[PDB]
Amino acid sequence: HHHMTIYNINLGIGWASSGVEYAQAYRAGVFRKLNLSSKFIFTDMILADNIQHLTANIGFDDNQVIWLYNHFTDIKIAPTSVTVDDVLAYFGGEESHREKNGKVLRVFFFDQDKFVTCYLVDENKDLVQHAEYVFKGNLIRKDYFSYTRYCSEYFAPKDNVAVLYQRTFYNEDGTPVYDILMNQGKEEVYHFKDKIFYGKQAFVRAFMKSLNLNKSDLVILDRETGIGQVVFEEAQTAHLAVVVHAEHYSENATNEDYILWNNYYDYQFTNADKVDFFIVSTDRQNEVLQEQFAKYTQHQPKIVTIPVGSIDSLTDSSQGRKPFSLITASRLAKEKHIDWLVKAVIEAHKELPELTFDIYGSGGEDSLLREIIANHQAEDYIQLKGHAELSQIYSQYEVYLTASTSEGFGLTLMEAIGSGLPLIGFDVPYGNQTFIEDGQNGYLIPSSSDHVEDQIKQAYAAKICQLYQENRLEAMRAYSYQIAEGFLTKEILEKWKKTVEEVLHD
Ligand SMILES: O=c1ccn([C@@H]2O[C@H](COP(=O)(O)OP(=O)(O)O)[C@@H](O)[C@H]2O)c(=O)[nH]1
Ligand SMILES: CC(=O)N[C@@H]1[C@@H](O)[C@H](O)[C@@H](CO)O[C@H]1O
Repeated sequence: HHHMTIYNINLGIGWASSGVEYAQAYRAGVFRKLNLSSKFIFTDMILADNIQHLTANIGFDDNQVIWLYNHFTDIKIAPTSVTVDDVLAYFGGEESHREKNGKVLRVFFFDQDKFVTCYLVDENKDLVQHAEYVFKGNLIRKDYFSYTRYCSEYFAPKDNVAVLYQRTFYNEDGTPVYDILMNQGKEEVYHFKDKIFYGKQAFVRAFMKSLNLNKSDLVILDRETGIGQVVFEEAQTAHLAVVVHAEHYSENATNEDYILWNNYYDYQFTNADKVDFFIVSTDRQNEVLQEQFAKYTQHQPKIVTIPVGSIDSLTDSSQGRKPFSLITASRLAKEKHIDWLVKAVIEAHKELPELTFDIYGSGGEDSLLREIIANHQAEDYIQLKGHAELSQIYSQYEVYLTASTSEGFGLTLMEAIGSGLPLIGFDVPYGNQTFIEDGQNGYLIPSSSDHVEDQIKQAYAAKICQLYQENRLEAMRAYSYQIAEGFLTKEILEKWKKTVEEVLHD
C-alpha cells in the first residue's frame, strides 16, 4: 500500500458487543464516507463464530476487516459457505445415519468408532461453521470453515478430557501456513515452517511489521491488553493515536499526589511520550485528562475531542410512540444498574399503571433482572428484549432511562436523543452531562457515593411521574432533537477530515 491507511486495533467482537466495538463501527462509517483506506484489526482468537459473521453484523465491510490469525494466510475474510457435504469430504466416507438438534448435526458412520458433529450457521440451512471429529468417544480434531477450511484444532485425551495441543491455519489450497503449539490455553510457539515465534507478543510484532507501516499511516489503538508495548514500538514509524473510551482514572483512589488510572489506559498514559495524540469523546474529559497529565506526569500530550458516534439524521417516529413506554439499551452489566431502573419503574407504575419498560442488551445481570420482575409480578409491563438492531427501535418509545454511574460518551444516549427521546439519568460525567439538559430534555438526578437503593428508586420513580404529570413530553422530545443536531454526521466528518489532513502532511 502507498495510500494513507488508518489501522484500528481492538481485542475482539461478539454478537452482543460493547460500545467500544460500536464506536469502531461508527468510525468505519466515517472512513467510508471520507473515502479513506481503513482496517479494523482484531487480535483475539475467535473460533466460536466465523469472525466475518460478527463484523458484517455490526456493519463493517469485509474489506475493512483484519483478523490477526487469518492475516498471515491467503484466505479472505468471508461468510461461511461450506456445506455438510463439503465438510464430510474432509473425513472418511460411509455415513450410516444422522441426528439433528437445532444447529447441532451429528453424522454417524458404520465404523461405530467414529462420528462427526457439524455446527450449522442456520438450523434450517446446510452451511457448516465448524465440525468436530470424534473417535471411540475422544475428540481428535475440530475444523473451522468460511468458503473453505481456514483452521484445524488438534486434541488428545487426558483423564478422558480432550486437551487442545495444536492449532493450524491454512491457505486456500489446503496447505498449512503455520502451527500454534498450545499449552493449557497459552499460545506458546507459532511455527511458520521456515521460522518460529515464541509468545503472542512476538507474533503480534511480526503481524505489525507485515503491515509495512509508512510515515503517512495512522494506527488508532482502541484496546490493547497484552499487546501495548509491541503496538507502541512498531507504530513509531507511522503515527499513533490512542482512543480513550470510558472514564480513565479512579476518583476514589486518587488524591493530590497520586493518581490511579483505569487499567485499560495505565500503559498508554505511562508512555504518553510515544503517542502522537489521544482522542476523547467530550471536552470535559479532554480538560480533566490534560490537567492530570500536567499534575501527575512529565508528559504533555496532544489531546483531541472527537465524539465516538454521530447521528446521520434525526429519526422521527414512523407509526407513533406507545403511550407511557420506557426504554433502556445497554450491556446487562453491574455498572449500568438496570436493577435500580426496574425497581423505579415498579414504583412509578403504582401512579401510572400504563407504564411499560423494555430493556435491550445482553449480559450477566439478566438473572437478577428476571428475579426482580418475577418477585413483583411485573412480567406484563417490564421485559428483556435481548441485544437488537436499534435504529428503528428508539422512536417507538417515549422516554429513555439510564442508571449508569459513568459514561465516557454513551452511544445509546446519542442514539436515544437522535430519535427524540427525553433522557432521565444520574448527574455524572461525562455522557449524561453532555446529553441531558436538566428540565429541558429530561432530568439529571443527583447521585451519591453511598448509593442507597430505596432513595434511588424513589428519585427515578418521582422523576418519571413528574415528566408525565407536568406534561413535559412534547417540549422535552423537541429539546432532545435540538441537542441532537449538535451530534450530526456532517459535523463529525469535518473533525475526522481535519485530523486526517493534519496527520497527512505535517
Ligand atoms: O440491544 C442492544 C443494546 C446496545 N446496542 C449497542 O451497543 C452500543 C453501546 O454503547 P454505549 O456507549 O451505550 O455503552 P457501552 O457498552 O460502551 O458502555 C450502542 O451503540 C448500542 O446501539 C445494540 O446494538 N443493541
Ligand atoms: C461505561 C462506559 O464508560 N462506557 C463507554 C461508553 O460511554 C462509550 O460510549 C464507549 C465508546 O467510546 O466506550 C464505552 O465502553
